[PDB]
Amino acid sequence: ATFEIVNRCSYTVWAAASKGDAALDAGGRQLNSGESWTINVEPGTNGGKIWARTDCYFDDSGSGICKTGDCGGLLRCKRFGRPPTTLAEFSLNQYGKDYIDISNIKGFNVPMDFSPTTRGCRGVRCAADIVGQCPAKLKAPGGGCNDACTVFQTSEYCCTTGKCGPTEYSRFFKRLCPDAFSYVLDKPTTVTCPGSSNYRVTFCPTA
Repeated sequence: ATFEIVNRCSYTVWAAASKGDAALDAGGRQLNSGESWTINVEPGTNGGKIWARTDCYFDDSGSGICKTGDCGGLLRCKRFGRPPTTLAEFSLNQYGKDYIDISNIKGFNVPMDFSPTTRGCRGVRCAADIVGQCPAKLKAPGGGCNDACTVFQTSEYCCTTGKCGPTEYSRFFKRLCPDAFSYVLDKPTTVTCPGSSNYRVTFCPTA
């Protein structure tokens, strides 16, 4: 599938794309306000994610640090990023279908729309002002809203026993973005799309 990644924020984002053990396409790219990056993701890819990184500082070698979503200090990500990160998640061509979602399980940093380019399925969006409303204990330094698992590292929030339920903190995200995962065992908000589908991920969507 083709993904057009578009930054409509007033600020630069450093887009990232990975399946956890490898880059997708070039893995990362600086997108100043108004810029776009079109990537190819191999058909059949499972566990792919796209996210924004904010306030990055890179040297000539593409090494440095980002305030949110840092992936081992690299411009071109090969691994997933440090929370808080709003996540566009996808597995492609699993038995003839694509499966997409947005997740707040690793927190929220940038508002996001994740939409198919086809009429065959719907998009999802999480663009509420989660950072401005973020409870003090979840606030990430300088920007973003951490998930409770990141902050507290207990089974209640991280769902490590394999059994967990909603919490005051998951509900915070869920009420602001009902169509995004708010904890690991949230009722799925995954959208099923045709296998031929391409996508657009928009940071700071408007219309």
